[PDB]
Amino acid sequence: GIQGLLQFIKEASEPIHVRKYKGQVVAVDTYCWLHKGAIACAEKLAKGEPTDRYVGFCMKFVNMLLSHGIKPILVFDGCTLPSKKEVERSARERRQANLLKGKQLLREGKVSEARECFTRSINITHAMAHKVIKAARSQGVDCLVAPYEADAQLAYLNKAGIVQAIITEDSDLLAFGCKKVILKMDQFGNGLEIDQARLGMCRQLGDVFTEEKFRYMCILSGCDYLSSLRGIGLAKACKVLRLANNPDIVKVIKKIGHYLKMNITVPEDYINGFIRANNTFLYQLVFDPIKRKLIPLNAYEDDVDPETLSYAGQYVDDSIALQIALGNKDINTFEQIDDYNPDT
DNA sequence: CGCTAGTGAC
DNA sequence: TCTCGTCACTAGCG
Ligand SMILES: [Ca+2]
Ligand SMILES: [Mn+2]
Ligand SMILES: [Mn+2]
Ligand SMILES: [Mn+2]
Ligand SMILES: [Mn+2]
Repeated sequence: GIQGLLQFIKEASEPIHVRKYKGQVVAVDTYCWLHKGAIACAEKLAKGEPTDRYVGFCMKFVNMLLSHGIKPILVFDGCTLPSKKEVERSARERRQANLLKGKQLLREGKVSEARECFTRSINITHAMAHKVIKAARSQGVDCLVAPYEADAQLAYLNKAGIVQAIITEDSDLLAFGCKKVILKMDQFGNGLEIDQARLGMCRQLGDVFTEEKFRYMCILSGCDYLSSLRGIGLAKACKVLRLANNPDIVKVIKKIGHYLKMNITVPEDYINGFIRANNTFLYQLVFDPIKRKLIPLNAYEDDVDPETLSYAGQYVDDSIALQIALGNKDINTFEQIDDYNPDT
């Protein structure tokens, strides 16, 4: 998520209701509803007890969307990006640490305070996601597991004209160049739509309303793919790009301290990190549901060597990616767990 | 004065 | 998804 991007571009925000997209197709970032659902039953989950509160929690929103004549497409995360591997394992070890410190020191030492480190160690496994997938398919709702980060898949679905809007709580979707994003949506169906075309309504934004410059801004302000520089946020980065006239972004990144009148020394690794972050936002591997193949988010431009974009995802055979997308193949063990076929 | 980053609570 | 988010504070930079 981008730090307070929603508040920054408020002028481009529009309070709507889901009824706006009646008789239309909308993709859904199911991970948000999954995470929000894994709270009211977090205890029973971490104890090792079969609970399905999060399932009904997601199906609440699903049936809510169905009640307004909308066709939802639930999208899930798949293989972890090669760049976010170490972060994943780190957060994993942190959750293991909380789980370890919340089993003996809080169950015998401070019994009255056990659900402290017992609720801060939650992980959305593929098993839970699949448990949601079954219940969703049982209602005739289409499901699609992304080959990697669901963000890029949703972005594709929106940019390909397959879906009209993207329902999420993650601010990263805006940086991917989505045309329609519905945030902060409650159980009743009231959310905030951000149309890309209306990005020009933001006076504070300046001439940073183009997809490329907006992307550069989101990356420079800090994101999952790259951490922000010290004393750098949305305003200062936006100012950097707004006061920039150079076609080449690299030189601007080098002169960032010169544009902001700040004593900032640019790290050599930060440049490459920026290049990789941008190439990840641009050419992250997604799954085409129509042509049934594994393609990047956008078409490769002239200034990019596709054989160097390993961090943005690695290619697999179309049949394998097809079995991943359907949810039939386990992400970890790479074996078939289901025999679901969309043509039968 | 504004921005950034870090703290405190639901 | 660096509580998950929200906002007031606020310290501290420039
Ligand atoms: Ca300019
Ligand atoms: Mn993120
Ligand atoms: Mn894979
Ligand atoms: Mn995501
Ligand atoms: Mn994201």
